[PDB]
Amino acid sequence: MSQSNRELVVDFLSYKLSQKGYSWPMAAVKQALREAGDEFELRYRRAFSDLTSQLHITPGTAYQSFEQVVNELFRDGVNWGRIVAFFSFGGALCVESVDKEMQVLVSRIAAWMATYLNDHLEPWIQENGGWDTFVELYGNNAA
Amino acid sequence: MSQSNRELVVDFLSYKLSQKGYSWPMAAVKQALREAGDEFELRYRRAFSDLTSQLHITPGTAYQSFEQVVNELFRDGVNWGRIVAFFSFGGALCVESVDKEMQVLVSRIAAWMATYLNDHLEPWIQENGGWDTFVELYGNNAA
Repeated sequence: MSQSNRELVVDFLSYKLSQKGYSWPMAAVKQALREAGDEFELRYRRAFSDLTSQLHITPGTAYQSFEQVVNELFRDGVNWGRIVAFFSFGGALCVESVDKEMQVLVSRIAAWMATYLNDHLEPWIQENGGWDTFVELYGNNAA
Repeated sequence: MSQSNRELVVDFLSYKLSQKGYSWPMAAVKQALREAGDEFELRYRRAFSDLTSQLHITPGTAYQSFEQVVNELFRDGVNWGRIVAFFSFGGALCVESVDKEMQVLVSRIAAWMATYLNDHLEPWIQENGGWDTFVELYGNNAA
């Protein structure tokens, strides 16, 4: 419970943050869950479209919001099938969430740079031949 | 300027978001800048410690903050060496920024799950043999 489930989730969230190339018995238990993780996500290629847009992970949402949802999963009752789901869903949320929060951060910071150029540096950049000049110098290497 | 620098940054920010394995003439110009990007970051292994802690990318900072810094780079005046820097620095900021903003999001969401277990599911999970039971069933595959 304390540091057995905590350790489970961490593993599953990692493996799932792997699979779709991004950053990041017992050990037996972990693998066994991975497989059922894939076996379920495979069977349901509904692009998990449900949340691939809905919650998307509100920038600093509330656990009560999360809990409020999952409850629906488990409404009827509880079984293992319904549990891997919880897991599979958890990752799918962690994947979007990040992938969708990373692309924006990058954007934000991308703007910041492009701007700083067109505003301060294009003047000077232009007065000196331009990017053709750069490449004339810094091209091929330093040597 | 408009869609020439914009296109430059995007490329450099991408290549730099590559290098350190994460998500994501002219074409000549892009490569030439990449190299000088590496050649500079190589020469200065100061872990770019300067910002690997300072600005770290405040959760929703202000461009005026950014601009306020870079200005210091360019204070004395302007040259190409000082420009790749601006670029190199830009990426280094984009790398931390994300890498540091991703690890947290993951955390936040990791907690949420581990909790939901110890709170709602450990009761039921325990009453049924436990994770040893899971693996008894969902182990090896479905077949």
